[PDB]
Amino acid sequence: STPSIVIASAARTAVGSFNGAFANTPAHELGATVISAVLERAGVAAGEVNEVILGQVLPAGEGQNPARQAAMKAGVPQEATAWGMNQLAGSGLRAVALGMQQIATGDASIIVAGGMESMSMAPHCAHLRGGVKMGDFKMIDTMIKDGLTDAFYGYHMGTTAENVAKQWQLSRDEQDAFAVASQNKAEAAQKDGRFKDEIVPFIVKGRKGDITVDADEYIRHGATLDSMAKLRPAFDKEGTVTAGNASGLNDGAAAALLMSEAEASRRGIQPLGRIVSWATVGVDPKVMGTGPIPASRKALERAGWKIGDLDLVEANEAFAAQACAVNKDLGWDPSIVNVNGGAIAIGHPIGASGARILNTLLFEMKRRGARKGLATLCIGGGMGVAMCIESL
Amino acid sequence: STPSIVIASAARTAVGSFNGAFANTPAHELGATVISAVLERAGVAAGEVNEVILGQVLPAGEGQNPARQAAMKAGVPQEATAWGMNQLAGSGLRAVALGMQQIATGDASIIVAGGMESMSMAPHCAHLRGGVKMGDFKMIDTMIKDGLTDAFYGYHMGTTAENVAKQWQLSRDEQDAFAVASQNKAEAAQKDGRFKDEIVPFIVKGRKGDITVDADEYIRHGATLDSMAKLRPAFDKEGTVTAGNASGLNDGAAAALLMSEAEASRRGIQPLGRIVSWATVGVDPKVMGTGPIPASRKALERAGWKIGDLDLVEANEAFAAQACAVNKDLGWDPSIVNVNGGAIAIGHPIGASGARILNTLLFEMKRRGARKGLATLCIGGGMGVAMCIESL
Amino acid sequence: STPSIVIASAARTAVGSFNGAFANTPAHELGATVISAVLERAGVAAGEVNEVILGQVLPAGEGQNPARQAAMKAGVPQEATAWGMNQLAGSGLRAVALGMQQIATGDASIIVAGGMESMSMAPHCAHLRGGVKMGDFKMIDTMIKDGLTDAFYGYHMGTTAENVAKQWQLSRDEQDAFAVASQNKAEAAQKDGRFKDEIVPFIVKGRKGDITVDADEYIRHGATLDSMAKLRPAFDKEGTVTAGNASGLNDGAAAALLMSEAEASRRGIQPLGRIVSWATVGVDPKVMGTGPIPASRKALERAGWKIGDLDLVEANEAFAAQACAVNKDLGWDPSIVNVNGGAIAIGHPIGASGARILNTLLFEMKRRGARKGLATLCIGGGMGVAMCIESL
Amino acid sequence: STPSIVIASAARTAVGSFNGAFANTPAHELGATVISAVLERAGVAAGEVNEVILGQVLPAGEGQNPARQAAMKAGVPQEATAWGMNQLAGSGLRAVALGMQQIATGDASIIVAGGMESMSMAPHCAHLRGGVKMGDFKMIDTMIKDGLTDAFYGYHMGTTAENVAKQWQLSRDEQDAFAVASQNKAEAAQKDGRFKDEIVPFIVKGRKGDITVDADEYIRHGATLDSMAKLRPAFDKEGTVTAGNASGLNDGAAAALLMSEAEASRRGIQPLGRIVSWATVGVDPKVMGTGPIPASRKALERAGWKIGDLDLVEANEAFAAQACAVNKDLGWDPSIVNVNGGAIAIGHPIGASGARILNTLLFEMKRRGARKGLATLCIGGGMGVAMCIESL
Repeated sequence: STPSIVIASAARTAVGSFNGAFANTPAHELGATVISAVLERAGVAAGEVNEVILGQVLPAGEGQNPARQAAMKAGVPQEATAWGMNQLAGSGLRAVALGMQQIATGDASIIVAGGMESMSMAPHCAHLRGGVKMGDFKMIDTMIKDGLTDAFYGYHMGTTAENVAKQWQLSRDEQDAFAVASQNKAEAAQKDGRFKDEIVPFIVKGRKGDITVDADEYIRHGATLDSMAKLRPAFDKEGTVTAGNASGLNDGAAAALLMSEAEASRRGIQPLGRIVSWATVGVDPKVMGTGPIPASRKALERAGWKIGDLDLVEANEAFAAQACAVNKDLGWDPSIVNVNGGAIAIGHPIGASGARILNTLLFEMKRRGARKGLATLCIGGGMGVAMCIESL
Repeated sequence: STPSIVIASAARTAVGSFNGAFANTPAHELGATVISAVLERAGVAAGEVNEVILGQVLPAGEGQNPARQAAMKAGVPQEATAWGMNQLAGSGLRAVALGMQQIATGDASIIVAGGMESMSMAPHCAHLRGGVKMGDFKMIDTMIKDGLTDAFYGYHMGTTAENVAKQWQLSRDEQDAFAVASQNKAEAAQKDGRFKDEIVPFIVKGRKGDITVDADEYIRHGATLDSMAKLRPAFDKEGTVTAGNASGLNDGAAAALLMSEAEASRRGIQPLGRIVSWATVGVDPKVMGTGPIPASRKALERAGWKIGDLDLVEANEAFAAQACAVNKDLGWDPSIVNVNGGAIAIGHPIGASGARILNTLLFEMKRRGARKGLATLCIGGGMGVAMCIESL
Repeated sequence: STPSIVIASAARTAVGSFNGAFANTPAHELGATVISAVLERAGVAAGEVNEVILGQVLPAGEGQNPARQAAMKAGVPQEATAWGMNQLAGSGLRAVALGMQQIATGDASIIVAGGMESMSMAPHCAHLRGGVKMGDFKMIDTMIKDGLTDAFYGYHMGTTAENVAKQWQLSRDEQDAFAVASQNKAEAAQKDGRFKDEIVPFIVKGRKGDITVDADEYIRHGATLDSMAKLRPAFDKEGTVTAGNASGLNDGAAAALLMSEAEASRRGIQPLGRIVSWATVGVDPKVMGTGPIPASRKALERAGWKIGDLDLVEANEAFAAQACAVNKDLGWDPSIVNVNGGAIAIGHPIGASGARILNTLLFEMKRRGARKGLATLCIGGGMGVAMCIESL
Repeated sequence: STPSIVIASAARTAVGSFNGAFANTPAHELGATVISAVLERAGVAAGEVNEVILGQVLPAGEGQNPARQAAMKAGVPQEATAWGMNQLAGSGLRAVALGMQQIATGDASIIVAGGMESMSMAPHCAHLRGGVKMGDFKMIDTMIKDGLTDAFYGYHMGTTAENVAKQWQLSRDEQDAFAVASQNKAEAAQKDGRFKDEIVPFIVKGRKGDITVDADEYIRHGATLDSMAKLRPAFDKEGTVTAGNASGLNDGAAAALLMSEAEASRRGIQPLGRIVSWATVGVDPKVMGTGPIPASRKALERAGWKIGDLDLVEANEAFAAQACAVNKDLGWDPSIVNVNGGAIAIGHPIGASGARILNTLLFEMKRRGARKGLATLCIGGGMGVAMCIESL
């Protein structure tokens, strides 16, 4: 009689480009559309929700507890609760596991969990309370400081990617091929309509017109190898990691509605999947992109699955270098990984990404009739997170 | 059979005044000292820790995931994990409940949970990406915007307190009396040595000398009713809420180390208590200070306890108005509530407070041999969280 | 033996739109281009310049005495001197008068004088030395604060324009019909090449391509009365002044090479004119747009001239309201006023505008063979300035 | 015959220390007390003033034309005119020459001229119209950027003083000797009452106290060669210039009232002095402190004087190295130079400094009965200004 929790429904916004479609859209407005969507898609009313849990790395200047803001905007009643959390890129996936645990421990029946992020709306800051008697001082980009810079070594996440490139002897040609493939896979899936089911359209309100956004705008159409080859290294001058083989700076939100297996049955819901297991593990910050290796092995151990039992995998592509290292070590068939493309093409709204790649996994598992899936991401500061999903 | 999680050990720093002892100390440095302390106090080595979970409302400018920063500084190995979370004032207590759930679901054996906050070090900010083509703009105090302003009604938490004062007909004289009592209780507890056990001293590293902080600096000695009566209302010009009958802006951290009851017995630890129940519930943001009412009632229901069964209560004092409302409604003997004073005297380091009052409750239950306790806080945006503890 | 000073040569950059052509070009660079221009137009070498005087209203963040930076870039030797001044919109024509005085008093042989302005490059500022212990503070737009806001009445210069409109009972249709006439006059002069002689090209240095600017970008092509009548009142919500019948925010520079009449004759220079008189006078800041009325009448009195003796006038069109009032009062033939259009069309780079209109007058006076001319402008704070010029 | 222009009256505020006495006083409020005081000391009515001309280097944020703001607050009517100018530390003296020229050309009868400066009220700024798309940026100290950094070689003025000390072979013992002796002369003069006449008290409007300032606060009492010699270099790590032998950051205003000699005779005003000549010359920027050398020679040649003729001199001490070198090259008796101390002691309110020293020169010339005086300053960017005075 071990607790069994299902994902009844899921949805994500399109991922916007940096200072692009969602340039002036607070993360909680994206989150509120995603909440509304999961509820509609499951046939569950906002009144029934007990808690909303949203990963978010960059909430500065957005006001008190943006998760509660997103819940309230979506009509979740004042009697429910809401909170935010931060395990960097792991957050939007880890929030799902956190939601599962509220149900498993008997503290809630119905949870909406995911993540949301507006990198565009992240402010610049400075600690000014003591005062600057005289001289210049720095206004810090909170996106770079709080999101992308390692706190122990003082360098960008891209440098950890270089470290991984060096350790696994990953050529600039291998990384570029990977990146072009991600773009081409993503472009094909977009064109074929494979992101329609997962995406809920977002209405960006405007004085001189509302704009509906329902397409992933960061995916480059007709990306060429030559384009990638011409780029300068972004983080080391004799490096291999570029703006082209790294993911970008992006905005979006994504979520899942969770409840027990027996609850879904009473309601007659056909869930998108059952949460079979999850794990999170640390690694050295210097090679943080390696996190998915110990996390995915641990999740699989917990599920009682072999790597070869998986039918589909979403492994987040923060950088080609790390995505390549993860596939090499794990040895899973690359043909079942990121089948509709990855973050290099789609983008990386940090605190939402974990939920974004769960959406992609779940709606692809449904479409192809895949029985077993895994979602995993690397995490700045040296962690990984993984979740195993089975179809009902 | 139902998991049973204990609190093996706890510690807090002293609570620093705004721009006082800890004016330039990042929250994660406070956190690291508390993690070190819980480990030392339980006889558990840092290598044994699976995860650190730290509430924190105001991390802007602090760099990537200050929870991980705190853990690493404390010697928790890279293979462990760490994350932060934000349910505002509820955070440092909610983190404990969340850590108890990691154990209950079999994902972890040993958790360090609590919170940390440096309101002093919170920066000013502005979104500057799209530019400011023309016209003035605000550099926003993130402490006020993200910590203390209601996101729905646009006013400060102190206005919610006013809303509560009016609905419950709480006079200025009653609120001031409650405030002077909190000061006087805290001063007496301090002088008698009652905060020694819970406090771990913090070494503020300087250049012209190191300074050890082990006393709660915000407590006013010899606080007079006359000094309370002379202050002007701080949020409504015909109001009743003042700087004197509200808590303050403060820095500190606090934590507990958690493990199963069976694991404590194996190690021969005498735990500070067993987590018997917890709960979180929403209320209207306009009267957010009333959150402890439904949360405490729900926590008690889940424990199987009557209000009368409690021997000791820590009910956080964000404002005299709400504290007095909570006490009236619940009807618990005020002589068992906040016996060593509350936050009006001690301070309100937002994301650490829930774990700070847990520390106070635990060490006082131990001191006086009390069997059943309850800790509870109000939460901006209209929530409450409560936890029930029993002696072992 | 009265001194007699001539404008040997003159030149201006073209006028840039707010954040357009010259969006990132420092004032002194524009200034340097115009200094080189007047030197080379006169056939005078920069080593022969004694002193450069540049009006400039918004110099903040451009570093030490930008008049010295424009001089020194332009190849004026270190042994010369250089300074800036601020009589607001008066500055650029006042600087010409001040140079005339250096020559009349025996202190200099040869002056370059004019003004420069980059309203684009004006920063935002805040006083921050005390430092801000808590609370939002304002980042002040120095363009609006130091350029456009009355320091006595607190409101914009366009509010002083409403005051003049109401006094003189200037309707919305009379203001719009003057606005459209100014745009049409200017697109005609532009199309006919009448701005070629006065405009010196400016090269905007770039990474992906140098850009040559030699045409006024703020002039609207095909300006209709209907487009003008669609606009909303910009300053008073049931007012008459709009974005269409006021000038805008602009960048540019303008100067003149000044020397004694006898010096020009030595050097074979055929001067654009002789400065016959000038005057500056004050009025009420509330109706500063009336400024040109006493200053133009004082200048004419000093020249021993009657208003009917003028063949050409340049009267700056800060607002259609004040420009209509000045014309109405003085009663000069509107067919000789701003014949190539005015500032509503050309733009209003404040501290340069007085040298800008001086350029347009001198060159058209050469073109049609006019003998007698007058330039005048209003001045925030309640002043006017005027100059009379005669052809040689 | 030649126009003879006299200084009817002069007044100055005491000099304030950075963030001290006048820490939150706008410059124009200081300017207005000196304008009102020049009128009172002369017995001339404010209505009879044609124009106010004020030097000011650092007006960012202060509002439209602070010279006008000064003039209107002083009770000069709206009919008159006002403007500011910037030759950096030459401005306060240059504004006097400019007022002199207004009268010599016949465009005005009565002028108030000087300089004003609030270095304390000078803001931080950044250009943010285009926005900052990503990355950290600098908020610039306008006091440093616009007041004290060379636009050409990018270093502090205290490095151009280091350059004069390597060229003139000036030791660190020679510069300490000049700075002790300056404080001694200044402190002895202050307690002597020799500054009383020239100073006009300023009322700093508080809220819990009006405070009257009539003493130069920056002057240190009992200044020895030891605390001079115990400071480390300020601009070069192996350098000679220190906080002790540089002047400082300061606030203040100063002005003189100008009219013709014949007009002073009509008004029964016994003038402080007649202006006989002035001059401004440029020098290599790298060694700007040499300005006062060519500028005083020229002023002296225009007057038809020999250097031996001077019975008193004010040579501004911006630095000890620049001042010792001007005393070296010109060869005038050091006993008559800065006899009541100088700016190392007194302070250096940039745009007001030239008017400041003109005040001390004039009031001391009257006391001691000296006929021929000279005032001069070095200017950033490489200039000197100087004016020759003769008491009648």
